[PDB]
Amino acid sequence: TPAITLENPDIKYPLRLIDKEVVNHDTRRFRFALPSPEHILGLPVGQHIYLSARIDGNLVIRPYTPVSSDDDKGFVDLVIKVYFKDTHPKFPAGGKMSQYLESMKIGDTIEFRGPNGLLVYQGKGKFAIRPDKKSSPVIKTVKSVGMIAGGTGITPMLQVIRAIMKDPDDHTVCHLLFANQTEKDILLRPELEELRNEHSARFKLWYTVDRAPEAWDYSQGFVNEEMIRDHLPPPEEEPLVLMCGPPPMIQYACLPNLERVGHPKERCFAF
Ligand SMILES: Cc1cc2nc3c(=O)[nH]c(=O)nc-3n(C[C@H](O)[C@H](O)[C@H](O)COP(=O)(O)OP(=O)(O)OC[C@H]3O[C@@H](n4cnc5c(N)ncnc54)[C@H](O)[C@@H]3O)c2cc1C
Ligand SMILES: NC(=O)c1ccc[n+]([C@@H]2O[C@H](COP(=O)([O-])OP(=O)(O)OC[C@H]3O[C@@H](n4cnc5c(N)ncnc54)[C@H](O)[C@@H]3O)[C@@H](O)[C@H]2O)c1
Repeated sequence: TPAITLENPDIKYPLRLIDKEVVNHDTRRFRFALPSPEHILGLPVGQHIYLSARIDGNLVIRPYTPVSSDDDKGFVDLVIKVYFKDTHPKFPAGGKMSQYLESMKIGDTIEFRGPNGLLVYQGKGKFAIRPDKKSSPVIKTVKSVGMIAGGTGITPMLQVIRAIMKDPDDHTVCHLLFANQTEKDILLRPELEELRNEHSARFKLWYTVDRAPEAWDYSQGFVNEEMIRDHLPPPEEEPLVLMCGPPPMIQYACLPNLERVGHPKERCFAF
């Protein structure tokens, strides 16, 4: 068995940045080396890590959700949106940690800790979900999972999707509804469409964008009732519905429409 990196969630492990790849205009994949090429991160599927640093004199701690897995020896991949300064009128300073990360050079290090999170995917449709941080996991096994992601909210979904597709005996069907501001904002589109091409029986894919291009074959606007009805499994099939995105997407676009369609709160989970 491979050596684990994250052995205690309170210990800080400095990892070195070894690669960075542009995902799109504001998003990148950051690859960090584990302590040896034979190490694994130690990451139950669905959990996240925290990065921390002193930035401009203040402690800054932020969670990020690896898109890699414990099958990936020697590295961890994060997919992170950079919030640039002098860009958005409401946030002229931009984002602290994301800009710090964008400024890192290959070879620089930052401290990781984890893993954390209330959901663990245990394979073959089986989810272990704690009601909160002080309770025991409730083990819920389903035949299908609805996934509603907005922007970088794609990251926990991709962890779960990849874990499922890797196991040919995992027959769980994932239905992803992925919302972004524009077509160019769709993160990891090639990766997602390769998954669709290779696993269409287990992976259903739909997009919505705030603003649609001329020739568009998907949906437009915030997540609405029609998209949930048409692009997630019906409530009669008792799927789990996983959500991840901006808090108002969850509060105003997801929850009320899940209610309208008939997905009970018990079947729903927000990362
Ligand atoms: C459990 C969990 C897991 C997460 N995993 C991921 C992940 O895998 N990948 C990821 O990218 N994020 C993830 N996030 C978000 C992440 O933790 C940070 O909140 C994010 O990176 C911003 O932090 P910051 O320090 O750069 O910005 P902050 O300084 O804390 O805040 C800036 C905020 O103002 C807004 N803002 C600032 N500048 C702009 C701009 N130019 N345009 C638009 N809005 C702007 C944004 O809302 C931004 O969050 C996750 C959040 C949670 C709770
Ligand atoms: N809790 C987690 O595990 C986790 C993991 C990754 C990301 N996230 C969160 O996901 C968000 C990603 O932000 P982003 O900058 O990439 O998103 P974004 O601003 O680019 O918005 C993406 C989509 O979210 C929806 N949305 C945004 N504002 C909305 C509103 N007021 N009402 C209804 N829908 C709205 C839209 O469909 C939009 O296209 C962040 O808030 C981040 O913290 C959470």
